[PDB]
Amino acid sequence: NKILLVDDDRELTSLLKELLEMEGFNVIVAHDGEQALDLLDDSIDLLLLDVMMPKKNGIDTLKALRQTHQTPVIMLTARGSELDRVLGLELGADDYLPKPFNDRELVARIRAILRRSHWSEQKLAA
Ligand SMILES: [Mg+2]
Repeated sequence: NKILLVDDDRELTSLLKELLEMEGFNVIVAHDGEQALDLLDDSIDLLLLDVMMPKKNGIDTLKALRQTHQTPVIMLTARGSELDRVLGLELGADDYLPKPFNDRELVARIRAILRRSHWSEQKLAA
């Protein structure tokens, strides 16, 4: 499974890339919304997307990517109010996990959405 990490915090993306690779995932990193849209293609199984970023924020990235891709999206951001969470989900995100986050919960939420993608793939092939 291929994950596209989108966050301007280079310290967080390096830490998360290492954590997720250790959990068996293939991770590619984007540091803004424009780079994310450049790297988003059919090979991506899931996006981890931040909100507050320079050039193009996560909400605008989500709106743009949803015009062409149905790729699973988990918002992963310091914008964790109940409002922020509802907004993200309604704009097209599958899940919303505020920062600070628990490593194990992040990995389990990634695995839960990719398990649903696998169920859909099995059904589609049949
Ligand atoms: Mg942030």
